[PDB]
Amino acid sequence: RSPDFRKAFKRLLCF
Repeated sequence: RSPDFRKAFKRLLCF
């Protein structure tokens, strides 16, 4: 899977 990518999208969203 790609959890990290989703997290980074989550992360990116926060920024």
